[PDB]
Amino acid sequence: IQSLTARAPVWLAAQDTLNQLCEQSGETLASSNDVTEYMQQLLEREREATVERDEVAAQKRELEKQIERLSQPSGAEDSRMIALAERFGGVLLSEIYDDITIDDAPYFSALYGPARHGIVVPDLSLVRPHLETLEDCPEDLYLIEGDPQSFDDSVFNAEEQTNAVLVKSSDRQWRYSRYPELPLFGRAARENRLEALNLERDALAERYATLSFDVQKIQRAHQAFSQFVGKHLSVAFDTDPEAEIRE
Amino acid sequence: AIRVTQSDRDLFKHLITEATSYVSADYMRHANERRTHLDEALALRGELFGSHKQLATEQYRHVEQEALSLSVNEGGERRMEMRQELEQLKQKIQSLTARAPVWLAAQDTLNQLCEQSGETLASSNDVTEYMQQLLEREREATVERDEVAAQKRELEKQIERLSQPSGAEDSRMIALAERFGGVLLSEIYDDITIDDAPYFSALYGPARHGIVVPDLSLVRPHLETLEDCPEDLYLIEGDPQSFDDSVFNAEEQTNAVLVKSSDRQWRYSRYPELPLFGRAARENRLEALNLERDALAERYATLSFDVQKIQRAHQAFSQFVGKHLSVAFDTDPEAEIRELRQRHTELEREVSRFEDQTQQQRQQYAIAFCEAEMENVQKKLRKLERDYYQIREQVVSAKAGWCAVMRMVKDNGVERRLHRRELAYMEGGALRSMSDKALGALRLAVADNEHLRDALRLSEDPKRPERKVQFFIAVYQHLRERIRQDIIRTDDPVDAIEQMEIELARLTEELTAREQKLAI
Repeated sequence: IQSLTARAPVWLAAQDTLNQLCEQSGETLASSNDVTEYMQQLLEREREATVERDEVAAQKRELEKQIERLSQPSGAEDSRMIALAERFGGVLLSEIYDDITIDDAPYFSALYGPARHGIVVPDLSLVRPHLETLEDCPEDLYLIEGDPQSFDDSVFNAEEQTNAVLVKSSDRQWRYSRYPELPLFGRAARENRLEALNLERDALAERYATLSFDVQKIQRAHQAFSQFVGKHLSVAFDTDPEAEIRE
Repeated sequence: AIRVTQSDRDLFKHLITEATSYVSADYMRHANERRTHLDEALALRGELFGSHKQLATEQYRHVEQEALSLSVNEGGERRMEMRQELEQLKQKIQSLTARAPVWLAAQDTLNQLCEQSGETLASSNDVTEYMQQLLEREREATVERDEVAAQKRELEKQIERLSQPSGAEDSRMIALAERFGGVLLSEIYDDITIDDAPYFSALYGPARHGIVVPDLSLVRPHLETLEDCPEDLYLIEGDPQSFDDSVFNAEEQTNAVLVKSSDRQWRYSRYPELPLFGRAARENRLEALNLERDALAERYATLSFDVQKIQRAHQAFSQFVGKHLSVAFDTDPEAEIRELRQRHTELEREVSRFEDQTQQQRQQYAIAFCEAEMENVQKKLRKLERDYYQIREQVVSAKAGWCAVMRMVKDNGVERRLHRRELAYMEGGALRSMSDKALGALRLAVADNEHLRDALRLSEDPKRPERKVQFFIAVYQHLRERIRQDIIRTDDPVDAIEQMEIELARLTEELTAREQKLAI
């Protein structure tokens, strides 16, 4: 009886913690080996939930980058283009076409092709001395000559076709552009599309929040089991002393 | 957000703890008091009844060579007492002996397992501490090997993206080059030197991917028929077999090229790397990616091996605590067995002395007061009977209140929150100490509120126990109103603590960094 009495309180404390722990989980534990196998299942759920979390994170990053490209001032390769626009006596072409309607936007975007985001500069010889200094610029910079305030349609050997445009860029060179949807120019409704993108990104943020919460829950559950075994196994799953003392 | 949640968690966690301790300790003290009352009642009842019948029987009776026996009866009993003690001592030695090889095996495998581990073990709780450290390290290792596997998947995806021949080329463009007399431009300059390749790629710009068609008469009729083609198709006129320099008014700058593309149009480009021309299969890049992939594979292999080692050590410890923990770190039983052998010897000497002494000894040797005293015991019986009567009223009256408290407590408190059954094996002094210190904390915690303050005030009369549980109920309801279920859903605050903890961890993780800072 003295031995059982000395042993009892430790076993009782251990049992309370064990009951709380297993009830906190869906599965009921019965032995040391059982607890270990539950550890392993917990690890597998960690490493699955984390993969979904990371993939959703990748989508969210892509969405923010896409939204950000359409932001300012007239959405373009804004990193250097604004400074490059003022360092010459020119104006950004996409900014000149800020006001165009949605109906002509796809046509113009097909027409100008890669040069949509070039700069208008009426001489193009004043840049020739400056040019050697351009070490910080997009890998392909486009320059056009004309009046920035009342720029005339750049002389293109253009030719309209069904839902596409043909152009002779140079002697022995032609480009053929198909009408895109939701273009660059006409940056009035392109705010409409970035509004759609904001609506899209809201859902990704919500879903990512839930997934991160789940991962944290799993991690803390593993922490709880580790703390438990650190403080608990010495008397875990042993026979009940109340019964034997009563006997 | 982290600030607000921190404040809420601190408040909940402290107030709930003090309320729970203050209430539960008193509850258990009452349980123990009732047990003591029942024990006292049964003991005094037992001896009262027994003495009563004895007194009745003694009243009925009341109304109605020598040294050989003593010397042999005592001597024989003494040796016999020691015969039984010898058997005990024998049984004690037998128990210690049955436990001896078990202990020795425990120590042996303990030393072996200790040496298998870097850290040295000295106590049971120390062993379990080391075990949880091992689990922690195992979890970290498996996380790292998973990370490396993910990066190796990324590299393998990048290499797979080098579909054909080494670095993917769009087959649709090959079909288009088949549909018009001509050849793909990159296919024409795919073999130019790597030194000049960046220069050429800068020269051609977007037109790098295009078809060399020397006629330009086949396309125009077929142009309106093209729908699957890339959105920006490029075409150039020249001999595919011996392709003359394309018309560029190209002028070479430092690490860049300038091209007068058209009237009123110049195009400026800088030198890239991985040029579309001069590919030569760019096998060197494929091999650099293979080198990186193989480095990742090797790192993954090492981490997998390490995790396997850790798991094996874990299983060893699980088995040990499954089969030797009961005897781990105990002392050597042989010393105690030796001591009991000395006791056997003295016992055998004493047995010999009594056997000899009894042998020699047996060989040479071979009412008015009772009534008066007993009537006072009868009157003692009467006094004891009224004492029993008092105790009995105490017991029944106490149960009447236990009934009510256990009726009200069934609002989930008794399940495990108030019934802190650990406390049943403690004396009342410790219970009161805990209750008093908990009350000291509560007075400060509850200082501002008035409802809770009134309830706590009412609770401190020992003669009305249900008041304390009512105070507990007030606390729980008060907390439930403050949960702010916009972000939390559990109604039980005690369970809500875990959700506040999770929120703190997640918010601290979101706080990390973005650093994509660049603007006008």
